[PDB]
Amino acid sequence: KRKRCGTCEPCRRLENCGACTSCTNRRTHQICKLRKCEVLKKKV
DNA sequence: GCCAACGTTGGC
DNA sequence: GCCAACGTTGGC
Ligand SMILES: [Zn+2]
Ligand SMILES: [Zn+2]
Repeated sequence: KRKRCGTCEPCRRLENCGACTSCTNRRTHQICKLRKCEVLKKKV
């Protein structure tokens, strides 16, 4: 697993949105879509 | 042991 | 080609 960059706009966000697939569907095991690190959205 | 969330992949 | 679902790690 890679680590989030910590400094992109999504990484800086503190709150989960509550409304995306991640936030409403905890079965996904994903971070809030608005918080997903821009670096991690690119495949290795 | 809990909890958050990354990597993979099957289903579309 | 995308992404929801699952298995898994890794910080604590
Ligand atoms: Zn969200
Ligand atoms: Zn980031």
